[PDB]
Amino acid sequence: SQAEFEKAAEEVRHLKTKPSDEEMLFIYGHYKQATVGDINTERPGMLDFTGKAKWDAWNELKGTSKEDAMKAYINKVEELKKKYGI
Ligand SMILES: [Zn+2]
Ligand SMILES: [Zn+2]
Ligand SMILES: [Zn+2]
Ligand SMILES: [Zn+2]
Repeated sequence: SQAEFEKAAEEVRHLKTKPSDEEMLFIYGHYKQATVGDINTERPGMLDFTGKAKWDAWNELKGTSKEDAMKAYINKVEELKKKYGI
Protein backbone atom coordinates (compact mmCIF):
# COMPACT_ATOMS: atom_id res chain seq x y z
CA SER A 1 0.00 0.00 0.00
CA GLN A 2 0.99 3.66 -0.23
CA ALA A 3 1.26 3.80 3.59
CA GLU A 4 3.61 0.79 3.56
CA PHE A 5 5.62 2.41 0.76
CA GLU A 6 6.03 5.48 2.99
CA LYS A 7 7.19 3.27 5.86
CA ALA A 8 9.68 1.35 3.65
CA ALA A 9 11.08 4.63 2.30
CA GLU A 10 11.71 5.67 5.91
CA GLU A 11 13.17 2.36 7.10
CA VAL A 12 15.66 2.11 4.22
CA ARG A 13 17.38 5.27 5.59
CA HIS A 14 18.15 3.54 8.90
CA LEU A 15 19.89 0.36 7.80
CA LYS A 16 22.96 -0.44 9.93
CA THR A 17 25.08 -0.58 6.75
CA LYS A 18 24.61 1.59 3.65
CA PRO A 19 23.18 -0.53 0.82
CA SER A 20 25.41 -1.49 -2.11
CA ASP A 21 25.31 0.57 -5.29
CA GLU A 22 23.17 -2.07 -6.96
CA GLU A 23 20.71 -1.92 -4.04
CA MET A 24 20.69 1.91 -4.06
CA LEU A 25 19.93 1.97 -7.78
CA PHE A 26 17.14 -0.60 -7.40
CA ILE A 27 15.63 1.52 -4.61
CA TYR A 28 15.95 4.74 -6.61
CA GLY A 29 14.56 3.39 -9.88
CA HIS A 30 11.58 1.71 -8.25
CA TYR A 31 10.85 4.79 -6.14
CA LYS A 32 10.66 6.93 -9.29
CA GLN A 33 8.54 4.36 -11.12
CA ALA A 34 6.13 4.13 -8.13
CA THR A 35 5.77 7.91 -7.86
CA VAL A 36 6.19 9.61 -11.22
CA GLY A 37 5.59 6.47 -13.28
CA ASP A 38 7.24 6.15 -16.69
CA ILE A 39 10.41 8.20 -17.01
CA ASN A 40 9.73 11.68 -18.39
CA THR A 41 13.17 13.30 -18.34
CA GLU A 42 16.10 13.34 -20.77
CA ARG A 43 19.17 11.32 -19.85
CA PRO A 44 21.98 13.36 -18.22
CA GLY A 45 25.19 13.80 -20.17
CA MET A 46 28.00 11.27 -20.16
CA LEU A 47 29.94 13.06 -17.41
CA ASP A 48 27.01 13.20 -14.97
CA PHE A 49 28.02 9.86 -13.55
CA THR A 50 25.55 9.52 -10.71
CA GLY A 51 22.83 11.20 -12.76
CA LYS A 52 23.10 8.87 -15.76
CA ALA A 53 23.26 5.76 -13.52
CA LYS A 54 20.10 6.90 -11.70
CA TRP A 55 18.37 7.70 -14.98
CA ASP A 56 19.25 4.28 -16.43
CA ALA A 57 17.89 2.50 -13.34
CA TRP A 58 14.53 4.28 -13.76
CA ASN A 59 14.48 4.03 -17.56
CA GLU A 60 14.84 0.24 -17.39
CA LEU A 61 11.46 0.07 -15.63
CA LYS A 62 9.45 1.84 -18.35
CA GLY A 63 6.00 0.21 -18.70
CA THR A 64 5.96 -1.08 -15.11
CA SER A 65 2.82 -0.25 -13.16
CA LYS A 66 3.20 2.06 -10.19
CA GLU A 67 1.66 -0.72 -8.04
CA ASP A 68 4.33 -3.24 -9.07
CA ALA A 69 7.16 -0.79 -8.59
CA MET A 70 5.83 -0.02 -5.14
CA LYS A 71 5.52 -3.73 -4.22
CA ALA A 72 9.09 -4.36 -5.44
CA TYR A 73 10.40 -1.36 -3.45
CA ILE A 74 8.75 -2.52 -0.23
CA ASN A 75 9.98 -6.07 -0.73
CA LYS A 76 13.52 -4.86 -1.39
CA VAL A 77 13.53 -2.84 1.83
CA GLU A 78 12.38 -5.91 3.75
CA GLU A 79 15.24 -7.87 2.14
CA LEU A 80 17.72 -5.13 3.10
CA LYS A 81 16.46 -5.02 6.69
CA LYS A 82 17.16 -8.76 6.97
CA LYS A 83 20.58 -8.38 5.32
CA TYR A 84 21.96 -5.39 7.25
CA GLY A 85 19.75 -4.96 10.29
CA ILE A 86 17.98 -1.88 11.55
ZN1 LIG B 1 -0.52 -2.10 -2.82
ZN1 LIG C 1 29.51 3.49 -5.57
ZN1 LIG D 1 22.18 14.66 -3.91
ZN1 LIG E 1 11.51 -4.25 -10.62
